[PDB]
Amino acid sequence: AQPKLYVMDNGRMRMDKNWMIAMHNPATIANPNAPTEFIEFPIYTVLIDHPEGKILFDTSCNPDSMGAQGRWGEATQSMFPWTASEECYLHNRLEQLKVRPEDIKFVIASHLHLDHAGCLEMFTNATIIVHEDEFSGALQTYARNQTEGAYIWGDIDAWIKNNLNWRTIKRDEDNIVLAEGIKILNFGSGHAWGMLGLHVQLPEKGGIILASDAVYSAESYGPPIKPPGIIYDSLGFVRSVEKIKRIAKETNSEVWFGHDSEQFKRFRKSTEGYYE
Amino acid sequence: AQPKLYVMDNGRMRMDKNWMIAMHNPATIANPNAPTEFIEFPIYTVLIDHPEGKILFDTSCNPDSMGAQGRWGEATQSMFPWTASEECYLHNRLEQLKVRPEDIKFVIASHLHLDHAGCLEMFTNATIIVHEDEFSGALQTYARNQTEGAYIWGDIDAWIKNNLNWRTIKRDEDNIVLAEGIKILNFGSGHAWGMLGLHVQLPEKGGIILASDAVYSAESYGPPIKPPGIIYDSLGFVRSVEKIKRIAKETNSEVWFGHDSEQFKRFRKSTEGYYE
Amino acid sequence: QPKLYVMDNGRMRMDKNWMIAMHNPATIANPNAPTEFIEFPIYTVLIDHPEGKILFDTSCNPDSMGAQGRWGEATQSMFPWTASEECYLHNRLEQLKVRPEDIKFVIASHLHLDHAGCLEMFTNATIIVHEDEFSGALQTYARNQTEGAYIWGDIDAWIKNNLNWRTIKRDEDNIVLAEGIKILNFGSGHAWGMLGLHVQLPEKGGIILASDAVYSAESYGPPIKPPGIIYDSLGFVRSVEKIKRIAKETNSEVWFGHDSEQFKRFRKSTEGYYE
Ligand SMILES: [Co+2]
Ligand SMILES: [Co+2]
Ligand SMILES: [Co+2]
Ligand SMILES: [Co+2]
Ligand SMILES: [Co+2]
Ligand SMILES: [Co+2]
Repeated sequence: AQPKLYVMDNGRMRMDKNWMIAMHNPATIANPNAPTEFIEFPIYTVLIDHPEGKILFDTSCNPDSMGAQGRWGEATQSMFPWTASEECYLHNRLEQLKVRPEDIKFVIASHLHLDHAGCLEMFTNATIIVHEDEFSGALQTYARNQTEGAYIWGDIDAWIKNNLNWRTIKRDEDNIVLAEGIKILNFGSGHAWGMLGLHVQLPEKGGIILASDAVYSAESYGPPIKPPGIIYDSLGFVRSVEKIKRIAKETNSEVWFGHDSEQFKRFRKSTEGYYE
Repeated sequence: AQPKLYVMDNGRMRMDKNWMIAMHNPATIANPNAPTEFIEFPIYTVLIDHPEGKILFDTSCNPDSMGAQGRWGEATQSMFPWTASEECYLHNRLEQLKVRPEDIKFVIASHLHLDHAGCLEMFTNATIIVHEDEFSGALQTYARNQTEGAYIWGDIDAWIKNNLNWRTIKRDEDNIVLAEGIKILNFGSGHAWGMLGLHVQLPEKGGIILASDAVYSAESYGPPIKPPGIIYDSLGFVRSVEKIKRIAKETNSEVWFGHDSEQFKRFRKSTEGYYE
Repeated sequence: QPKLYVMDNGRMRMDKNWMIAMHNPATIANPNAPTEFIEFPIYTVLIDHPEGKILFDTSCNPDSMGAQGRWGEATQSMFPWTASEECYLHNRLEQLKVRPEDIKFVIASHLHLDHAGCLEMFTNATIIVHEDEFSGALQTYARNQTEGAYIWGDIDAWIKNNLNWRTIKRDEDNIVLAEGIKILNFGSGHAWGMLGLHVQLPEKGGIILASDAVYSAESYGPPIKPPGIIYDSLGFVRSVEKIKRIAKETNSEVWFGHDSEQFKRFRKSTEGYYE
């Protein structure tokens, strides 16, 4: 048995382009009221069907995110609307691959934002792997009863109700081997409090770095590096992009970005196949 | 549950181009000794993982075909050499999809030539679907202990020893529905004594006709139609190509040829995915 | 100016080794050395200050003990809390004619069962806690841990009651809350993040509320004697040294977390207050 890697399409989000690429079109004396753009980008997840056990990188958005009775706050829904047909929901993408959520051994939470941790609550047999400081930060938003923003109260509530098995990656812990050719990369603070990536070595495809929101897009990645409009730790963000570039070169790996529309079009998706 | 169709690469064969396209390069006064060429073409099989049960179309060549102790006769090996790495063997292609031979419900033997019926002996639980006249003709070769040619004595011997569950399609029987969107096409005599094809209707991809050796290649298909060298029933061969064209037009189906190098290159193979 | 009250919130018992590590080691003459089950006070301190009332610690929740109690049964068997109704914090404050709604700041020295038990009462105050203590306690909650020093049911109630939190940052110290009231950040030691309070009273002078940064006079020494089970042993020692330094530089008295003999000497809220 050999691994197969799947890219699952979990719909699309839109938002002010400045969130993705800070100051992408600044006002000038000639164009003082420069309008921004409302860009569309993909939300996706990666399943590695590995002989040692199934590994899921990220979990997309909860199906109960949007709408008047949705878990996401109304301002959040207005600034980051998520559009997804039933087929796009992670539970349906998995069902079409005949993969039971009960058979997922590990889930890597790159971070705990609304569009990456939305379906953690499905995976009650998995070890949920997360950066310790990201876990702390998200839990504080919950304890403070925050109803708006990128950390979703109702999602966190469900994680606790469902008694998930958590494994926290310590801030000083890196290059954590989970299975043959599967290694967690600890990027630390930058985009959020604590970012994790994944390096996957496939027999045929070779090396892949799942960067998630440590690098939103090829435009972010550069050079030159272009940071996002809201950033927790700007210096850490730059260091993390530099680290990813270094690992990519040393290991001859492709870097898969968090939300790059053009790159995502190129992926073979789970409705067509997989990477071996 | 939805069907997934897989194209499995079972290696390459070479042979005189005149076998594929009769009289492709006739001698002339200026070129009286016109040399032929030794072309290479693919051997492949198709698995339809259908919710009603797995269906296999053709079975490629037996792994014990070639070599001094192989089942194929010496002269046959010299004229139709098959080259295949271990990974190309059908049992290995199926195992990499986690499909056991015992899981196959139907095998369609398009005909009983060495490169389509080579692995029937693996499928001891399946119903083996074959044209009655093709079955009769192959069995007579066996009874005559024929050691050379396209019908392999050792393969046939193994089918009998393994007591396969044959269903013969009668010469006047056509359009045999096996499962939702899976229909057997009876082309009758032409390339061989009795040729079967399959029409597959997939939700997304639409209609596919699996022609096997009723149409070797796009060059065979034309227009103009170009018949193969060595042909059992030349009138039936033409009738069958015209039947395939008619069905393809009426159902808006793509025709997948038996041995077309360029078409085969375009297929998504089982190492990369499937058609839905 | 301000009045300071010491409120008696009952008594707890536990293995002495929890308080003083290796207090009575086995020897060849005494290979099966027995320990003892010591008793100590749980208490809280109210400072009635003109700029707003400040409460240091909150004792145990009235619903802690019993078959239906919030504390886990192993926890109740190892750290049993005994308290009459009049010992409950809500009753101690009622006797002082202080409304819980009138507490401006509550200082959570840390989030252990016997200090954070009644945070949920104070839905109008700012609850002040070390950021790393808050994080740690919240992780135990998210993991649904029902035994130990961090009480799942208490935490559940802080969240359900929508308390107003102010986290003291890891590198933040000497935080003036009011004239003569300063938060002392001791950091990691006994727990993930310990806070103390320096109180300057007009007549009594300086008081340092150490809570569990220093359990007792025997802990404080010299020589310093650390507790059994300790988060950060180096930090624990550094914090005791810090307290000794501040006490000497400010001429302040150090009030320990759980010292039976010291607690007996305090003027209790039922008799009067400090000025
Ligand atoms: Co993000
Ligand atoms: Co994102
Ligand atoms: Co043939
Ligand atoms: Co053939
Ligand atoms: Co304590
Ligand atoms: Co204590």
